[PDB]
Amino acid sequence: MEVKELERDKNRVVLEYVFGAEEIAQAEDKAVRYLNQRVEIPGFRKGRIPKNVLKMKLGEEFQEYTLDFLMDLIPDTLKDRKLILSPIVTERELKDVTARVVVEVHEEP
Repeated sequence: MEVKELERDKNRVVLEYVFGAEEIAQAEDKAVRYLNQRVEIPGFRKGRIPKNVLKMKLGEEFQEYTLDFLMDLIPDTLKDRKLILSPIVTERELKDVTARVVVEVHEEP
């Protein structure tokens, strides 16, 4: 986990938390755990839906749950600071793994 201070404006501080691959996987696992306590779908025993199935059914909504659990890492990083309020979330973002290759081809004239 890497936190960067974006700005300080008096006692108002903006912090950007960037989460690593391990934390993301841990958060995805909490999301599976959370969902399996609360939803039952045809074809799977109560509490036994595989992670892959949840990601497929839920699609882009699965990320929202993943981000919810990532958010839960934050308070502990601030327990050494004296703050009036709980942190206010002003932005969230998750980008799945991605890959790109650029090639050049020469068509027969």
